[PDB]
Amino acid sequence: KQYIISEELISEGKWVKLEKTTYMDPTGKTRTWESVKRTTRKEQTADGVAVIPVLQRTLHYECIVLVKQFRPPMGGYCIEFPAGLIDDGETPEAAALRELEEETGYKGDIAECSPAVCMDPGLSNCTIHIVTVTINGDDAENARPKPKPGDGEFVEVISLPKNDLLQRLDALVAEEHLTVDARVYSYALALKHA
Amino acid sequence: KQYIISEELISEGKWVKLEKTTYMDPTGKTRTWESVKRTTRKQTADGVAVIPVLQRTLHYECIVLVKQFRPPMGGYCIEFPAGLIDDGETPEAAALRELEEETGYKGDIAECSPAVCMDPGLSNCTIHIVTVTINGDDAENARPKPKPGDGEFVEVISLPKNDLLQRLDALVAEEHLTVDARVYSYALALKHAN
Ligand SMILES: CCNC(=O)N1CCN(C(C)=O)CC1
Ligand SMILES: CCNC(=O)N1CCN(C(C)=O)CC1
Ligand SMILES: [Cl-]
Ligand SMILES: [Mg+2]
Ligand SMILES: [Mg+2]
Ligand SMILES: [Mg+2]
Ligand SMILES: [Mg+2]
Repeated sequence: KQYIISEELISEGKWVKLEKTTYMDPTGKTRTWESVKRTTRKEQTADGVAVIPVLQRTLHYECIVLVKQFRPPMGGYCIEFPAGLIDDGETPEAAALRELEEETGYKGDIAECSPAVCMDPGLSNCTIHIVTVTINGDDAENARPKPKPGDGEFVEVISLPKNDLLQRLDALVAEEHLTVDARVYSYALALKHA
Repeated sequence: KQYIISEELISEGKWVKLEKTTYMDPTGKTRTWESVKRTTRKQTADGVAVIPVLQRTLHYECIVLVKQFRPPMGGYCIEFPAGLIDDGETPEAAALRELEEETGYKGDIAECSPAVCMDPGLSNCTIHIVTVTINGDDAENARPKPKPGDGEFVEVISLPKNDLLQRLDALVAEEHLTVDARVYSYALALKHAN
């Protein structure tokens, strides 16, 4: 029933733009919406990837590998899945494994790859693939993992046991001002609810 | 180590603005970041998203989702019920209210997250994730009455919790739809648990 009629540029930065979207509502009436888009999406199936990295080690409980970084939009530190935009020509899988190694030092193995999923669909068209990766933490490659941050990236790695993830996130939030990401919280909630 | 120095308004709509954020990198180098904010926040967070667990005896437990045309996405999305928190509304009350408006179900609060970030590389947007159970055998939830506000148009899709990820994949394959990343993350962790 509903569809886009037009998209008028309001303001375009280097990285993000704002658009006035005109669409057809299901009663047959024309309405508008203010929409955010990135300027960086070419032929990628999504803007970015986020990596669910499952660290597996003999005689250890499985951990979820997370990263903490300062996020200027939020004006503070956030705890997130490792993530980055997909480079032109790059596969989501390749991007996931590259970002995971850049941000954490770990060399993972692909487990699964989601379809393109929407970040905040009332606000923006931004999409990611959520890529599940296992890390063989008994491999010597993953013994002394050193992040390779790119220019203007400072990332801290936080590995938390899967079997206690939500409580461990709560204890981090109780101890300093930081924000957990909604996807991480959602995943930690489901682990509890299961 | 890192912090905001200044914020420069680039463009302000009715519902969203774009800013250029100046911040101090941890080396002591000054850097810029294009950021989106909502103009509507006054609140613990911008919004709530509700995880609605529909419990009916002798049936599988379901998670109740909503499908809506999302103009920034140009298409239909499958999401947790959700909306912005009204000025002077608590997240809990926002959750029950949005759930009722979007689904017609009347639910009970189970737990409530802290404010969690939606896309912290892009925006300052935050929600509370609110877990709500729905007693689907109570008379008030027998024939659930959805109350769409002006120009909301919401389809309710209930999916079994114990097969959620495969059911969502199925919808994406048959119906050219975009699943929400928080939905998808929850579904993944239901599979990944234990
Ligand atoms: C017809 C439904 N109306 C809404 O819920 N709003 C949401 C805010 N929005 C934006 C971002 O431009 C305009 C309309
Ligand atoms: C060199 C470290 N900084 C970055 O990676 N960014 C992110 C993209 N961007 C935005 C949204 O404004 C500015 C540069
Ligand atoms: Cl529950
Ligand atoms: Mg990143
Ligand atoms: Mg990176
Ligand atoms: Mg809504
Ligand atoms: Mg509503």
